[PDB]
This record gives sequence, C-alpha cells and structure tokens, in this order.
Amino acid sequence: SGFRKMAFPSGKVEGCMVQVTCGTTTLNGLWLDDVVYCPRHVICTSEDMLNPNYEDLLIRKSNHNFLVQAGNVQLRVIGHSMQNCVLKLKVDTANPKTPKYKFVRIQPGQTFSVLACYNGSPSGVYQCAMRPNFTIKGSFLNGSCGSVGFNIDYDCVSFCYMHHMELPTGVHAGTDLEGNFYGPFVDRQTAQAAGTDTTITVNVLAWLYAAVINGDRWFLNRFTTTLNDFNLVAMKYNYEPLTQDHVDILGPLSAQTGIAVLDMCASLKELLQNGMNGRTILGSALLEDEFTPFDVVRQCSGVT
Amino acid sequence: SGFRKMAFPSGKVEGCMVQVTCGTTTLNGLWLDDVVYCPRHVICTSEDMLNPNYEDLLIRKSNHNFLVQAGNVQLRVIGHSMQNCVLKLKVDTANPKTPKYKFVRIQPGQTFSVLACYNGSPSGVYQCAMRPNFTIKGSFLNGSCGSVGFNIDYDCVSFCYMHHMELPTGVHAGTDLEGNFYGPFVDRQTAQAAGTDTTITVNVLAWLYAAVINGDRWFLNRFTTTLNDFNLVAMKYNYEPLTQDHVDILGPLSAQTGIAVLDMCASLKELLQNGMNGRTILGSALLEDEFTPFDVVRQCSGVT
Ligand SMILES: Cc1ccncc1NC(=O)[C@H](C)c1cccc(C#N)c1
Ligand SMILES: Cc1ccncc1NC(=O)[C@H](C)c1cccc(C#N)c1
Repeated sequence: SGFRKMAFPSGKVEGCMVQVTCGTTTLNGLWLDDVVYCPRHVICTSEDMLNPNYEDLLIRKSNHNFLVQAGNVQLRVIGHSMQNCVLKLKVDTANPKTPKYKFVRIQPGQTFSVLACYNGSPSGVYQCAMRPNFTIKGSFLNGSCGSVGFNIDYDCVSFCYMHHMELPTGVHAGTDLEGNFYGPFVDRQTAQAAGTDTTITVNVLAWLYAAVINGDRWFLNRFTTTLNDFNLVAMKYNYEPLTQDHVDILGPLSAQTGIAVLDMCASLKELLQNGMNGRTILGSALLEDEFTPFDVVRQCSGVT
Repeated sequence: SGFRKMAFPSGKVEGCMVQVTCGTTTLNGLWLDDVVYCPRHVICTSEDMLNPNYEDLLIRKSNHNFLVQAGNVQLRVIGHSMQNCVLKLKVDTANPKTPKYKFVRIQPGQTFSVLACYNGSPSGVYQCAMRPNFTIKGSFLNGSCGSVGFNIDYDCVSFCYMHHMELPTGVHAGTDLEGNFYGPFVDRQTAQAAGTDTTITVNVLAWLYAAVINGDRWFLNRFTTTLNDFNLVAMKYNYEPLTQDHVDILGPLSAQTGIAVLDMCASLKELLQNGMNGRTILGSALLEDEFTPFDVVRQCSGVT
C-alpha cells in the first residue's frame, strides 16, 4: 500500500565517495577499484572556466597535485588521465568497499538515484529522471560536482551520471562515467541552451497504473483511443509520442490491472484535456513523469 | 539550485538490517550492538493476529525459535524480551557495522527517512513526515514490517520509527524503538481509526521559503496578516494552528530571504483562499508539508 518517489539504498555508493582537491578547487570523486573518477574541471580556477583549454591546463599538473582523501585517509596518486570531461586518477590502493559495478549510459526518460555529496561526504539521496532534453532537475549547490547517479540490480551498481554543471536556468547537466555529457553541454562558464523539454508519456502512464493499483481510480473513464488519436493530444500538450515499444513495457501493468494500455491512454487524454478538477492522484495535483514502468513494477512487487 | 524530497544516505542503516523468522513468519530486524529489535508480531501466525495475547504467545517461544540472519550468516540468540510492541533479541555477537545511534521519539509533523526492507534486504529509501494524526503515508508491502525510520546528525543515526502495520485505509502505523506505538494503534487485525489529519502549517511555510530561495516567487503578494487572522484561515482549511514556536523556527528562512514570517503567512492565506490557479511551486501543484524548517535550512546550505 502506498506509492513513493523511492531512491535506491545508497550504501554501496557511499563507500565509494572521496574528496578530490587540485589547487584551490575541491569536488567529489568516485573511487572504484584503484581508480578515482571526477569532473575534469577540478583542475580549473574560476577564471579558467571562462574558456578552458583542458589539455593545456592538465599538462601543468602532476600526480602529486591531485589530493584524494577517502574519509580520513589520504590516497596516493600514481597516474592521471583525461577521458572526455572526466579525470581518472590511478591510485595505489583498490577501494576495499568497491561494490559490483558497471558504467552505463542511460536513455532520456530513464530514472536514477542521486547521492548528493559535498567535500566527499554524502548529504542526501533522491530519485529523479533524465529529462528528454538531457538535463536533470536536481538539488545541487557549489561543491556537489562529482556526485553520482545510479541504479542497482540486486548487487550491481550501474553508475549512469556524474554531476558537472548548473545551467543559468537552475537545471543540472552532467556526464556518463566515461565523461561524455548528456545533451549538448560543454564544461565552460558560458550560457548554454537546453532543448525544449517534454513530458515522459510512458512514465505518466506507468504512474497512472500505480495509482490504480493503490486505489486512486477516479480518473478511469468509459473511453478508449488509438495510438494516432492519443499522439495528436500528446503533441498538443508537449508530451512525448507514444510508440509500440512504450506499449510493450506497460504490458505487465496492463496485465496486473486488466486495463488495456490504450484505455489508460484515453484516461490520460481526458486528464490532459480537462485537468485534475481540483483532485489528486497518488498525493499529486499534476501528472507525474519520474516513474518508469520498471520502477512501478519493482515498487509494487517489493524487489530488493 | 533546485529543491528535492531528499532522504538521508541510508548506508549506516543498511548495515543494521537483518531477517528475523519465528515459526513461519519472517520480517525485518534492526541489529544494533548485541541486540536485534523487531515487531513483536513476528511470533504470531495470521490467526493469532485476530486477538493476540502476546505474553502467552511469547511464553511458548525459546531463544532457539528466533532465527536471525544478517546477510548470509546466522546470529546466535542468547536472550529474548518483549518491551511494549517490540521484541529485543540478545545475540552473542555485536554488529561490527553499528553506527553511533540514539533512539528518539519524534513529534507529529517531523520528518524522517524510511529504509524499506524485505527479508532483511533494503529495497529503497524515501523521505516522509509523521502525520499530525500519527500515521505515515509510506510505501510498504507484506514483509516490510521491521523497516525503520531515522534521521542523521553528522555521524549519529537517531532511529525514530519501526514499521508495524497497514491500516484498512492504506496508511501506515508503527512504533518508536522502545515499541510504543505512535498514535492510538494496537498490533491486532482489527479496523482501527486514525484521527482527523491536518496539514503541517509550519512545513508548508518552510517550503514556501525554499521556493523563494530557488526562484519561485509568483505567490508573493503585497499583503500581511496577524497570527489570529492567519489562524482563522488555517482552521477553515484544516491546517494546524501556527504558534510563536513555529514562527521562531522559521526565523533563519525569514532572515535569509528578508520576508517576514507574517508576510509569508499572508501569501499562504491567499494560496489557501484562491488556489494555485493552474500554476506550480517547486514542481508541485499543491502545498507541500513534508519539509520542516530544519530540512529546508539543511538542504539549502548543503549540510553533510
Ligand atoms: C554552482 C553549482 C551549483 C550546482 N551544481 C554545480 C555548480 N557548479 C558549477 O556549475 C561550476 C562552477 C561550473 C561552472 C561552469 C562549468 C562547469 C562544468 N562542467 C561547472
Ligand atoms: C500487509 C502489510 C502491508 C504493509 N505494511 C504492513 C503489512 N502487514 C501488516 O499490517 C500485518 C499483516 C499486520 C496485521 C495486523 C497487525 C499488525 C501489527 N502491528 C500487522
């Protein structure tokens, strides 16, 4: 009973967080095996950020200029390399708390947990979605760079995001763990446009199924629709076009509730055209898009 | 930038979770030092739950009937005792992962993180508030009993809640770590009424300050009010009466934004009387009451 914006248990990721300092800039690093990963802008001063030449800036640095502190003890840096927008610092000690892990690049519309950190220490954990425009609406202040996003499948942590930047609009941008930015962003202090965002249609449908499972059914109507008709409405309301791939992953929820996907699309169509009329669904007065079909299945079945 | 429903990092609590089995009933236990804490209904069959006599039921049990498994290894039970609605199982081994901890009883309207667990394994973490009627609107399925709520102050985990029961309305009830229920509930399979709930006024005000800090200011108006006038409105909308104690803890937010508490009460008054008019505040179309003034200060300053 009940449905919450649940994050993964952050324990496995907490054991990997370290503080990385280079010059007078300090941020967070991810220590997996004998490598510490962090945003390459750790080597920049505030003035360098205006128009950095990272290759030239990194050439002035040596292994002894990167200070890595894991909790209370100091790690010895025996190598350094830049991969895209991340720095990889080779250390002489493998992290004894390294969980089973993978580096994955998530698709827009997928969700993940963020462990927000400052000075190598965790402050909080929250669940969010990668927006269709490749930004994340996080909660990050200065010093939070190097904080990571992840998913967990039983004992394996799949790291998908590393925080790098706050756009002038207050939304956030970052990279995968190979240092490739999500979206069109660059690690530079320059105004950068994030694309037009849209609502993650499949996620709203998954969340409407979670509402039915937990007893919120007032929005169910006597109508149905077609993919074409629904997509005409989705376009008018800046929702992502629904595809047969989206219908396929909603199948387990359709099977559990007996509500055909296209019948749920007709309920979504009426909510888009009429609004909530002062009512709520799962404690929300808007259509929630940060739960994927997989998240709803996992939460509603109790997967640990 | 940004404001999220952030939970505490759950690492310290994950290291304490164990599985407790007695007969054919399995639930979660909390292993701190050489004691495992769990709901006393672990000793009941489904039929016993109709009208349990816990003293008589516990008399038929011996130390060897309580199976405690911490991850993969079995703990040896050398003592058992019932304290209110919790069972305390003395084990021959102190948990090597015991964090610095306290047992605290929280007041209604306070917030905390829940680490939802099944069979001793963590599935997710979420932040919630203790409702003024002493229920929590969690996300719990069968097997989640023994999952705990907590807060963390630097290195100290203050355990405040242990999950015990799902009411017929789908809301949740539980105890402090001394086994005293929050609210008028009893650990019995009988329909039980939770009081009339109200909105946590001080929390909504704290969240309106968080919105101002992050740029959502459309709801600020040219008006002010008095505690008496505001409380007339709060009563009409089933909001908790605001006291000078509530005003006192909102002071740091009033100081940061320069918006007097009573001026913020006047904005809240207009939002209660007029609604949001199809607009949102911090990504919400309703007035959010699950962030205390302390949570907003902590999140907006980056406390780790
Ligand atoms: C201030 C702040 C708040 C939240 N998240 C990140 C930040 N910090 C930043 O955005 C830093 C100053 C920055 C500036 C320009 C480019 C990059 C990159 N990549 C990083
Ligand atoms: C089914 C379920 C879902 C979520 N949370 C708890 C539960 N489990 C329960 O509420 C169990 C069956 C129960 C029955 C009656 C009294 C107590 C107590 N104390 C416990």
